[PDB]
Amino acid sequence: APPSNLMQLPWRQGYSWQPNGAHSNTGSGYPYSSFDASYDWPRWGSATYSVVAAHAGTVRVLSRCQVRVTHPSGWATNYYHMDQIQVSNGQQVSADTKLGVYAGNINTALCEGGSSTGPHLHFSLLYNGAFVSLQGASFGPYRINVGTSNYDNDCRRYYFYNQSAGTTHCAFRPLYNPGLAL
Ligand SMILES: [Zn+2]
Repeated sequence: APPSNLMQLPWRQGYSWQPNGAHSNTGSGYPYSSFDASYDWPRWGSATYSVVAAHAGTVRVLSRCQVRVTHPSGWATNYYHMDQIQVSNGQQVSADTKLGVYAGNINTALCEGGSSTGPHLHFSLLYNGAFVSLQGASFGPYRINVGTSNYDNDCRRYYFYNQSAGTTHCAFRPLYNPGLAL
């Protein structure tokens, strides 16, 4: 369970994207390590927006469309469906360092295989190199509760709970990113 002050949401501070339900990296199995996010969830060929590091750590550019940020704690975040990568192998970064954009074309979006409904960021939580459950993890003030099936987005089961305001935040609503929590 990552320190509640370690991570922010993987887009620019002061801006709001729409997340979808928690799922496994593959979208099928267990654990529910990932969630997707897109400003507007549009068609291909649409405008796309900036993905930033959720935390401090080391960059690995695995391919033109995939990036990992690895903290000395072991805690790590994965970023897939990337494009226009503007960081390098071995580059140390902080939360809110622009890594690039999410892809606006399916070709780049799936450089390492898979499927996709349209432009979005697939964003995963790791520890010591393995995917781990998003259950109870904090991203800024938000604590995430994981739903009952892959991509479950029922706001009763899947939600971002703001621990500073007492507010519950649903899938497919704008989620404001205030930055790292204290
Ligand atoms: Zn995904």
